[PDB]
Amino acid sequence: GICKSSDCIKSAARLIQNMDATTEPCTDFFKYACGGWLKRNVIPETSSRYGNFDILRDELEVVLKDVLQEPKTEDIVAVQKAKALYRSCINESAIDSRGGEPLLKLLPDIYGWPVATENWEQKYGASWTAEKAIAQLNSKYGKKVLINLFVGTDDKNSVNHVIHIDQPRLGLPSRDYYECTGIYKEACTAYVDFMISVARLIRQEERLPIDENQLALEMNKVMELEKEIANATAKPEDRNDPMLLYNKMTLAQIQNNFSLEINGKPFSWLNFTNEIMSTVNISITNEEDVVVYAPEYLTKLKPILTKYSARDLQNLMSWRFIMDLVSSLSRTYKESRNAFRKALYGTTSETATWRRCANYVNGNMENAVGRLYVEAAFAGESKHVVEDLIAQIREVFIQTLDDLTWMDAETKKRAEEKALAIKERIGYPDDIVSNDNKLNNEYLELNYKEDEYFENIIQNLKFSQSKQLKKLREKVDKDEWISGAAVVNAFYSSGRNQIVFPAGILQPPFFSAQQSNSLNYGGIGMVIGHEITHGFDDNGRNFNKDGDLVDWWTQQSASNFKEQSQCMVYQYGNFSWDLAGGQHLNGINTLGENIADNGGLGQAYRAYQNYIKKNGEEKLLPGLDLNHKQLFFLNFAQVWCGTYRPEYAVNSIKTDVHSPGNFRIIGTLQNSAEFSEAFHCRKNSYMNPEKKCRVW
Ligand SMILES: CS(=O)(=O)N[C@@H](CCCCN)C(=O)NC[C@H](CC1(C(=O)N[C@@H](Cc2ccc(O)cc2)C(=O)O)CCCC1)C(=O)O
Ligand SMILES: *[C@@H]1O[C@H](CO)[C@@H](O)[C@H](O)[C@H]1NC(C)=O
Ligand SMILES: *[C@@H]1O[C@H](CO)[C@@H](O)[C@H](O)[C@H]1NC(C)=O
Ligand SMILES: *[C@@H]1O[C@H](CO)[C@@H](O)[C@H](O)[C@H]1NC(C)=O
Ligand SMILES: *[C@@H]1O[C@H](CO)[C@@H](O)[C@H](O)[C@H]1NC(C)=O
Ligand SMILES: [Zn+2]
Repeated sequence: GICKSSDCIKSAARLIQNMDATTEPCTDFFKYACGGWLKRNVIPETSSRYGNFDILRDELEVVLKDVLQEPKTEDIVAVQKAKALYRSCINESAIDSRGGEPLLKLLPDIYGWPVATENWEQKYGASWTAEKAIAQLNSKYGKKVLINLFVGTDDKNSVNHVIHIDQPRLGLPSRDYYECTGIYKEACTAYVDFMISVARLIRQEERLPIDENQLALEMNKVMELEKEIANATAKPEDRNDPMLLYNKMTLAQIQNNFSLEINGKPFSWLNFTNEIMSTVNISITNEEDVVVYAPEYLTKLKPILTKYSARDLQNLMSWRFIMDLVSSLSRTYKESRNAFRKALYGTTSETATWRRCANYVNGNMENAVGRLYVEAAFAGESKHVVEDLIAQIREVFIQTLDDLTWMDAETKKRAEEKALAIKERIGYPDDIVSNDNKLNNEYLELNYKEDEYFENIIQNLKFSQSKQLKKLREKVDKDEWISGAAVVNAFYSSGRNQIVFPAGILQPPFFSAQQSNSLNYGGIGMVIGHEITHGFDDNGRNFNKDGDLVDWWTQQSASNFKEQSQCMVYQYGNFSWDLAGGQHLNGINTLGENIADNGGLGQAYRAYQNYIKKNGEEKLLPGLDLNHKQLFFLNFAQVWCGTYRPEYAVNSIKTDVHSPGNFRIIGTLQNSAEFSEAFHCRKNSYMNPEKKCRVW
């Protein structure tokens, strides 16, 4: 009584080859489920982490290579542009023959780079202002420095767009790096070395005298400046509550309550915002409503920038943009980034060019490329089976509301309302395949030259930013997908109350219409519950059924939610990551994701129980001394088989809101009595602690 189909056999082979049965499931289920895989594999030199997700993504890149590399006589314009963009990206010979000349032509348009200019104060400083300088990088090239001003959705009115003002990203992975001691020292050194390397190459190409001490001087003041900005930014721990983060006020209020003296001139928030919004012929007045997400950061920023000069600021300003462009120039400029890349990611080589390019074209033309990917690699049968699964999971979540003892009736009724209102996106939007006109018009304003790769990417920055700035006065399009189809992930949008499962993730081990149900539920089923539970975690719970930031919790049910979720904070916060140097995981910044991982797996299991009840046991897999309840957990754990480079473990433990894959498995299964039941785990074994956390 065993399944012997071709599809059952591949499932079993993959499961057996990846697992390590000589480990005890109740001592360490990560090694039991993934020991086989870890011993067989080594992280590629071009990868910072490697595992099931990464392999499936590199596989997806191959499909994109196949469909992008050969032009076809039947291609529509939208497709012709993507292939032309791919071909310009992979030429490399054409790119190298241009040296840095594409960058030199661009620097005059961002008020130059003082370290690589001569008499910068007389050329630009005369007609230079913080308002104009920051605005030019924001509105034309989408680079947000010092002050990140962007157009987004209104958290308290998900139909409109509003102007947000938030603290900017930093050159290094996180503010923690700017200690520049111990584990962050090498990264800080490579970063400033990276500055000087680029500054030297530009001056060399401009035939300018090179004063090595003057280079070190200016570029180290840039680091002492970004150190200050970095220390002024808010922690992620202090940005977890969207209610407290949402501070709406007019531009007049901002001028009163958040002034800035920069290079003597008083900063004008009305001149800064109009310098940006004029890029699309839009006028702004002092009565404009603005949402400030980092007011604390703006106040600490006032006495930082009074100290520095227009030159000192612009040296950091342009460096943040040049930082990203050297990779798109000749190999002399590409190489200047090596020591910095290795410090942050551990990688000794750069990803294959065709792999980089396929990803770039997919990231900028995601509907045109999604069309090519689904036509070549996606079934269509799959779309309807997943709808069925999302229906089963959504109901298990509602069903489970009644069993929850820490919520009162009125909060449960409103929790059920939001759940029923969740909008689902499966596979791909049908009109990217059927409506050729709509797709061509998405890219009509774009025109790519094949020998001019650098000019193409600049076009895409301006197009990407111009289209976002134009959204200020228009309503949120509801039909829009939050992700392309050629993506191996899934997403939830609190502003839209929308879960999405692109075609890229609807393949094994996650899902297949031909693999055992125990695997589907433990795979895509757990992912579906995970995305659903995002609408109810420490952040998504603040949004109602329409994407509006509004309290719908009773004082008691809110207080209890915090109480229940504090267990998971301490659990994961007590995990030490050997790869990150024994550092502890940040249980606060990972809470939302561990809630989703724990609720999601719970919802999937109860959906597989409900299925067995209505349908019964399916046949077991060959070569596995495991029943289907144990197969459920095995496949769920094998979704996360992976490992990190030490350099990137240090990076991700600060910047990744997810737990590392190994601790997602252990933390989640430690809180699951059903796992311990399935694997008959002793009490207080490592995988079955008597104290177990639970929110959803
Ligand atoms: C506003 S937003 O929509 O953009 N919010 C993001 C927040 C995180 C961004 C990361 N892109 C979001 O929802 N992201 C999708 C992500 C999907 C899941 C996930 O874990 N995916 C991992 C995949 C991975 C990759 C490499 C590796 O070695 C190990 C694992 C990941 O991406 O790291 C898929 C299974 C459950 C969640 C989620 O739901 O959080
Ligand atoms: C790369 O660009 C050069 C210069 O424009 C051109 O001669 C060459 O044919 C291109 N390569 C390919 C494969 O088309
Ligand atoms: C970092 O910011 C805090 C808050 O303003 C301040 O008290 C502290 O002195 C700053 N640290 C440095 C090194 O400037
Ligand atoms: C902003 O001020 C500058 C003078 O510093 C001026 O040239 C520019 O036109 C102003 N921009 C707007 C949009 O008012
Ligand atoms: C570890 O767990 C204990 C017990 O709840 C808790 O007091 C402590 O804060 C946790 N450690 C971390 C780093 O979260
Ligand atoms: Zn998540």
